Amino acid sequence: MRERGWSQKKIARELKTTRQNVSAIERKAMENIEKSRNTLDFVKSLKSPVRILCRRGDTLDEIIKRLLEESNKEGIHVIHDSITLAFLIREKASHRIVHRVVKSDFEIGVTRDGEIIVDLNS
Repeated sequence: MRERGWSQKKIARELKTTRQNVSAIERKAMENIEKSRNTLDFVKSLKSPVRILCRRGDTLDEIIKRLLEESNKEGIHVIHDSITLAFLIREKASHRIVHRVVKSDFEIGVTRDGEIIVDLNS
């Protein structure tokens, strides 16, 4: 195609560096992934609830650190970006994924992956 979401955006570097036998959707995907490992799958079962707010993309970089504090808090030590989360998630949830806006305040949340919640923060 062209891009794969994390095709060298920003912190993507630190992301690609992150893959402690965890999600590593990048390595796995590129690893002729198809349907064997069952990584994101095994973690998919969890279907744990999560919630994070999105801010001006101009702060996406910083928001990433703030996001982790929200996710990594209830998630596994991961240094992914909001841009990668959408892609990484899309894999574990190609249905309802999270987006990012750079102009106004936004909010995204989920309980498993099916039903999600959105808002403009208040």
